Amino acid sequence: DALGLIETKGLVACIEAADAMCKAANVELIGYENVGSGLVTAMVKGDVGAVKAAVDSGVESAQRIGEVVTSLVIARPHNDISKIVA
Amino acid sequence: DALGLIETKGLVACIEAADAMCKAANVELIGYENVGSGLVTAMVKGDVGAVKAAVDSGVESAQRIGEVVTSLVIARPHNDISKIVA
Amino acid sequence: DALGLIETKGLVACIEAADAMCKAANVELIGYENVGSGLVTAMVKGDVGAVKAAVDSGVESAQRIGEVVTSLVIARPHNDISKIVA
Amino acid sequence: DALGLIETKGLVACIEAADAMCKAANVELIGYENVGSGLVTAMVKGDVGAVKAAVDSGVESAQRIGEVVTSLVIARPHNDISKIVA
Amino acid sequence: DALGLIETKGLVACIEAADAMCKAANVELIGYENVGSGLVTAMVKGDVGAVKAAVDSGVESAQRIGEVVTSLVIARPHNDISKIVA
Amino acid sequence: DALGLIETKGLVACIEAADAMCKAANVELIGYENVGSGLVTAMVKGDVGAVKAAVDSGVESAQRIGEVVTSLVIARPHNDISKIVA
Repeated sequence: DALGLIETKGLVACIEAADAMCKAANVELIGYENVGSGLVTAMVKGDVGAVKAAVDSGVESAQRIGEVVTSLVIARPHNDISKIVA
Repeated sequence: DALGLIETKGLVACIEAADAMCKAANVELIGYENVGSGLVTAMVKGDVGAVKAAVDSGVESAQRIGEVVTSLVIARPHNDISKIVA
Repeated sequence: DALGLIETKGLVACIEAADAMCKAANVELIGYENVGSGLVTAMVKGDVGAVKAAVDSGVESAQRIGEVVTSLVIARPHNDISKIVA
Repeated sequence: DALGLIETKGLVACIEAADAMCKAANVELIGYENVGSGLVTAMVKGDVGAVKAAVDSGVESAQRIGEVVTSLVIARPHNDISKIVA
Repeated sequence: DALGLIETKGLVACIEAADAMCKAANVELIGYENVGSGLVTAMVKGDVGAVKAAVDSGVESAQRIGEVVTSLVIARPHNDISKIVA
Repeated sequence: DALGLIETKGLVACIEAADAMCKAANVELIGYENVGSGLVTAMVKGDVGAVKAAVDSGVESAQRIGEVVTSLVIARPHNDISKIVA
């Protein structure tokens, strides 16, 4: 299924992204990951409409308190991707 | 129960955030976490009034000596969140 | 076989690079790797034409949403290299 | 017992902080910790007067050769804190 | 035997350094190592003429695509060094 | 015995520091350590005159090719220190 990602400067603004994502639509939180430099990513999985909706709300609410760096929906990640994230 | 987060540049200013949080109201300290770039987060759990009060005081005193980057209260984190933090 | 690499600032823009690479031609995703400072690299392996094509498309689409820092095709990495990456 | 912390840019200036702290008064060195971005913290434990004295001297001498970012004395850390550091 | 080192911003430009080093003369690739901040180092071992030649070529080609930060040849590293790198 | 430290931006300039230290006087290389942000430290142990001499030469030669951030000789580190480094 689809993949929603919000990447932030700082963990707290990511936790908010994550929280607001899971509340806003039927997505399961996969995890987070940071790549140094303050960059932290929250990743969720769901149907594409559900994921699209989480990321919209995730970004709205994380931006409210912090910096959203990038957000993305991949409606059907190559299988190779889906292996690597989960 | 609710979740209080204070993210700082540097560990020392975080340790102060944490200390002042636990003193200021009935919250238990979950842990800290850094995501590189000097960004360190202190996280506590309690009732929402108790958590709201810790963060107010946590931020007051960490700022006294260092840089508070983000603070947040989530009164009821999606269950998925509560799994990830603890 | 050949080696395609796209290095980005931030994980999300890398995940897109990776996704678009594997879709665009017959390459298998080896992995990713970050070296701090927000720098994350996606690496794939395939025939040189297939790899060249992934990287072209990987870069097109990662840039769409984020910053592509370096991209490279090594058509035949020294064997020592191929040992290190995989 | 009390807690003394000196956070520096760079390890060497921290090692000096630490050395000068333990020489200057009756404190035991707990450890150090870095949170990326060059930020390294030296932490000691002792009575509040002993700890206050180490940090004064720790800071004097680390600054001599490097950058002291934060210093702090917590005379009685919440028990939760004392669990986290040690 | 001697030691050749090329340090880069970013992994990809390092992988090129490495590849071009091993192709250009009779050296075996020891490994790479990053120290955060985007800084990644490729290290090879060989006779001093062979190593000198790799680094010349390693630097030429890594610079072609990325940033070479430092390069070095140590014709006979103190034994202590040779222990630490390998 | 005494402690000599040279901290550099980048590993390569550190390796040179280290090499030139061990050549220049009777010191044993303890190790290196990085604290992110490109900051890498080389640490040696010897008599104070031997250590003083290494660091002088270590710094001369590392600076030749890179950036020496801090250098230090501690002629007799508090015992607590000597425990932590080794």
